[PDB]
Amino acid sequence: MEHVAFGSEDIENTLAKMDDGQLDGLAFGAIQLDGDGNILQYNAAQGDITGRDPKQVIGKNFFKDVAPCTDSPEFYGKFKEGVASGNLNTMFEYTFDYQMTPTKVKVHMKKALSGDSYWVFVKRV
Ligand SMILES: *C(=O)/C=C/c1ccc(O)cc1
Repeated sequence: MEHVAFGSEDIENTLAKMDDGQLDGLAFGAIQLDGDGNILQYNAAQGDITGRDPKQVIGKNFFKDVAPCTDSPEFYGKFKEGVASGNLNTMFEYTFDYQMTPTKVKVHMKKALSGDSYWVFVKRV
């Protein structure tokens, strides 16, 4: 697989070189969002955690359509503030519970190297 550790300091540089196939080799879930919250990339490990089919969620809005349980000041609110400010680096635990067994995860959101792109990284806890 692709050897990159969750929470690594330079993760956005390392992931800038990966196509969708290489992203599927990561040990943790990875979602790339645009500044409106639309899903641009969604890897295999994320689909294993959540049950979603990675090919079908691309193009959907994460906060409106896919993950309403994240539409809250504690998750979406942090994303919105990061987009508005142009910088974002925050890690926190959360529970995903929409149409699935409630699953506790650690989330790391970080601005990507590309201009209007943001990463959401997820692992089980
Ligand atoms: C709450 O509704 C969270 C649901 C969710 C989180 C992450 C995903 O990749 C998919 C659904």
